[PDB]
Amino acid sequence: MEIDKELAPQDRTVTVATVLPAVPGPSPLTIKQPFQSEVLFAGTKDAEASLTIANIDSVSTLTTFYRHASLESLWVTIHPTLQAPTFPTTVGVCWVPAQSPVTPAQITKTYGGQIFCIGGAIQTLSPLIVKCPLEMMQPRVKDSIQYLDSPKLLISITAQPTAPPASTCIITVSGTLSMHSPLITDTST
Amino acid sequence: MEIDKELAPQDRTVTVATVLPAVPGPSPLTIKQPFQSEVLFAGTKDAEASLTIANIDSVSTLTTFYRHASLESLWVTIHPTLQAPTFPTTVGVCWVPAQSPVTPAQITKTYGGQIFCIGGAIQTLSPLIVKCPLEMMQPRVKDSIQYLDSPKLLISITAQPTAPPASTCIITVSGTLSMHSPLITDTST
Amino acid sequence: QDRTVTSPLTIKQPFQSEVLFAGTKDAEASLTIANIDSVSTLTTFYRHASLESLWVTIHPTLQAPTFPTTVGVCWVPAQSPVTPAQITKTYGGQIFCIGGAIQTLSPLIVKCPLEMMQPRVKDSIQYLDSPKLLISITAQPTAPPASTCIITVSGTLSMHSPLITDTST
Amino acid sequence: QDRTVTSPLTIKQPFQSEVLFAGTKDAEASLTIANIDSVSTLTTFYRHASLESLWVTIHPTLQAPTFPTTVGVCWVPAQSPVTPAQITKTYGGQIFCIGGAIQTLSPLIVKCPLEMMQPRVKDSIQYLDSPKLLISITAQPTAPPASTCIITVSGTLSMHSPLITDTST
Amino acid sequence: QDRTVTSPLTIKQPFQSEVLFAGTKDAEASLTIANIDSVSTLTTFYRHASLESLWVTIHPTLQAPTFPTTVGVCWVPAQSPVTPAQITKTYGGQIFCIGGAIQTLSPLIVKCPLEMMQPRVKDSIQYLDSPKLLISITAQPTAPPASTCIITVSGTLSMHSPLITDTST
Amino acid sequence: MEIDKELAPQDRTVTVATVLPAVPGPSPLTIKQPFQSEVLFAGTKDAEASLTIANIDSVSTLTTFYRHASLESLWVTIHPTLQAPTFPTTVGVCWVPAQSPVTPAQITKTYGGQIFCIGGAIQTLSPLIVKCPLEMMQPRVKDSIQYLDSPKLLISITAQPTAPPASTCIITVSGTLSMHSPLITDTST
Repeated sequence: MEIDKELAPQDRTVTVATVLPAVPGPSPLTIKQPFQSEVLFAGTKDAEASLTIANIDSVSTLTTFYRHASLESLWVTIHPTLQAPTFPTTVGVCWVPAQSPVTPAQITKTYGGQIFCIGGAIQTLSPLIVKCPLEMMQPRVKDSIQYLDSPKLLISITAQPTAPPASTCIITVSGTLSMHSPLITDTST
Repeated sequence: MEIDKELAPQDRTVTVATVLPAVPGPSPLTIKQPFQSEVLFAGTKDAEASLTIANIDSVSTLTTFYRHASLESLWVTIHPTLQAPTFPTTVGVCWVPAQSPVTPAQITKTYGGQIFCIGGAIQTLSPLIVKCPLEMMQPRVKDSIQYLDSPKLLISITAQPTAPPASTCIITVSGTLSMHSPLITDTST
Repeated sequence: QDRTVTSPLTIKQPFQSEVLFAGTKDAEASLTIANIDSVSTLTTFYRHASLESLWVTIHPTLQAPTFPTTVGVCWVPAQSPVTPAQITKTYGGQIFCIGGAIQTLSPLIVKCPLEMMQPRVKDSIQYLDSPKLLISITAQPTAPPASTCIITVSGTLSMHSPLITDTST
Repeated sequence: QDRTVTSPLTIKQPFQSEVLFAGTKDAEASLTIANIDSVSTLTTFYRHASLESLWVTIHPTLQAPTFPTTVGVCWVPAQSPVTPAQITKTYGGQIFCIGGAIQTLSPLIVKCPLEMMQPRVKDSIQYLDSPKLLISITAQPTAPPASTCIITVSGTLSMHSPLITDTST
Repeated sequence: QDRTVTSPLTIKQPFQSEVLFAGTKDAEASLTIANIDSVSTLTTFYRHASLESLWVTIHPTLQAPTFPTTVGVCWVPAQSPVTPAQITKTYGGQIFCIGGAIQTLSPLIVKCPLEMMQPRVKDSIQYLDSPKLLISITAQPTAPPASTCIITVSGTLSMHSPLITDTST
Repeated sequence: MEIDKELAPQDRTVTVATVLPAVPGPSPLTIKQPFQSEVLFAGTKDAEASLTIANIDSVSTLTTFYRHASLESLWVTIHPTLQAPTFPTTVGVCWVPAQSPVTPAQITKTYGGQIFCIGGAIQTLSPLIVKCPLEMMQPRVKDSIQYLDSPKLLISITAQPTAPPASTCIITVSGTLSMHSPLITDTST
């Protein structure tokens, strides 16, 4: 009984982030909200992607009525589709604090930066999963101020020269949120 | 000796569900009924499916003679057929409360939802299994009231561009019901 | 009349309501005693109501003797697929010959197996397995002047927790 | 209705099935309730099934009054040599006059003496002394329009141990 | 059905035997159930036989409705001077109107007061106070096609101590 | 050091069988006899198979001189031949009590029912083994009476559209018997 997911863990390093602590007072309640959003749909045309988890519409939508929200768990998944087999394609993944000057074309020049060969060869199909190291990141996704070391995702796709009819893989980002403190706004809608 | 069945477990989250409390009286007789019913037969044409485990034949018929039925174990499984090798196929799966407004066309936008690449000689063919987290669903598949958190199954299937002669895999749902309190009905058939 | 096992101040209100007048024309009837006049008006001032006793009865009448009439009843959980055209196929099955001509006798009774279906006829939620009655009259081929019998439903309700409605009328 | 002495999760399913429609033509019937529709479909998903209660009933109907009809029943161990043409010769013997014309009344019942025959209607082995019913209709010399009565078999089953069959339909 | 007080392996065999077929001609019958077919054949292989239960029954039939028929029964100690022409004069007295026309219903039963007469129907000695039945049919003045009813005797025997006879047939 | 056999265990459920116990007396001696019989030789033409282990000639032949015999261990094996590689084929297996109304075309509609893709893709070659659950069956293969819940095997083969030159796999049934009590018959032969 083996698990259908496959892991390619990103190299780590000790890096604490500055974070504002709530004013002395009565602890407020708190819920947690899970989420999975689409990031990319590559395979056909060479394309890169560099998004800041802090602003994914999914997150945007959930934290809507709370003034405080942090990232419990976060991570990217690469799901090879029915094209991945016939169209091996290169994929680059790298979690970097939104406050880092790197671009997707520098994945392999950045410490964590990884390169994958989604599809083609033997065993090149189980969905990949790269857990974002909030340990190194700045998990504060919504606060009293706007932080900078917030989690940012990088992606680089090197499509086949003779492109596949359709996308070879779907790239989603998932995680769980932990938010609290109501934002006294208009709830009319 | 390894097991010919690989499982891809859906990520969960703490989510309770209320449920009609036991009516005053003495414990009642009860039975458990296992079951497996075909939900899909694809690989040949793009097609999605969104059925409520609460109403699938095997269940639909087993509960017919009781006023109450609860799911002991429940899970969906994909069996690649002899076409699976020649025709890699994308299959998406997601368990959500029958009360979730989610459509299979948006599985990858729903927390749990996952998508697999069943097929392609370049890799494994063991039956994939996605056990429905009843911890999250509303296990009461049949009762005195009409709960709505009841388990619902989402499937999405993108077939090969140049479809295979026949289906590349059979998608079935298995489980065990715990029923009791006979429902007066016509047993003629 | 069969078998098969498996703090708030409350009151008990007995009742009987005419459910069907027949014998003059073949006819099926599938009513859920959970909504019959009496019950309706009785539970009107409460939020919780359950059946203590429940049963159907057919009062043979004057015509009964001059016009034999087949009549069937069958108690069933409102959440059940059975239809009147199939009573003797059901467990609560039961058929009669009301006014088996020159017959006479008190009205036939048919205790509803409540220990076999949600007897809460009124609550905070909407139940399904509530008691539902199935009638099946098949009048004489040559219709009678009036009805050969009166089918009524009698029972007792256990209610409590006042419902803040208008008590005008 | 007579006398003469001598761990696995189970459920209880009640039932009633029309065994015979008669009154229009003399006829004998010798069925083994161990195989009647209801029972058949009910035990379908188990490997062990036994009878909790069992009895036959005759529902006099509309014609009953206009066409007296002799009808006989007799419960007997399926592994018994008796035939319908000889009911009153048997202990379970019992005869009626269904629709004794202008009669009427609920249907006649005849409890089967289960404590007198293997009530296991389904098992790992094939039993013989299982319950078998004997019917014996002798219609009016001048046939009636329709049947004078409906003979049904009602009972409760005690089952358990799922049988791995197809639950498609 | 009345009142008035005052080691060896055994088995119990139940039974029913047709004692009389009538309704077509006035007739008296005075048989001692101690010697009826069933009993006869049953006690055949024992030396000691006693009655556990015993009673007479009349199965109204098809003709019953078209031909009312007076019929009388009376259980009496075989060693008793009473005759059928005098049943209502006896304590076990009992009369009916089998096929009281347009009547119908199960067969009439008449429990024999065994705690009132030697129930040993077979023994080492010849008893006298054994159970004896008295029947008294008085058919319609205008005879019916067939018999209006069947009079049978049912009971249970308690036997023991094998009788060394031929078990060929 | 991995084992060349591969296992695909059939879903179980609690189901006891009625079984006659020997009359009070002196326990008799008992031997055990192993056995492997051919069941099917598919791959070339679509074909099904539904046999009752209780009457396999192999069993028939062994229990020949004993009036009592039960199934110690029982199971099916699918051995892909030199054709399995080039001719992926579908196989359905399901153990069901001889007293169950199911047919091989209903494998996937029966609780245990499994579907395999013998050959073609990667790792689709090690011999499969489906152990019959005597736990659920009626192990009594030869007794004082004839039982019904005896073990029965179901098989369904979906051969390649363009059939292989020869069979793609050999299907055998194996097990060990446990018998005792001599059947006083004529041993002339």
